[PDB]
Amino acid sequence: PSRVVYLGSIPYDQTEEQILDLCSNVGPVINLKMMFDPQTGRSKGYAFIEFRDLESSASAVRNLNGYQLGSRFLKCGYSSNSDISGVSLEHHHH
Repeated sequence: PSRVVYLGSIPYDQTEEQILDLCSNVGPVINLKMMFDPQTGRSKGYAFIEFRDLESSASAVRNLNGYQLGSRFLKCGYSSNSDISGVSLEHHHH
């Protein structure tokens, strides 16, 4: 486990604020990394979310995985990273 989770299969128009609001139902979020196209504002379909504690990140993996958001079923797993700084490395191997 990690306090950081990966969240994937996110509908592209969902904003950082909407993903933050979603994740808040799990627990407090201390960091959130997403990517958006500078011309369209559309995201790339994923986020890394760092929670305040491991109970919360466990709950994220259990309860955000399979969560229906719009027409999509989200995927959620633990990040291989213990902190938010290295997550870009991880994602560019997928």
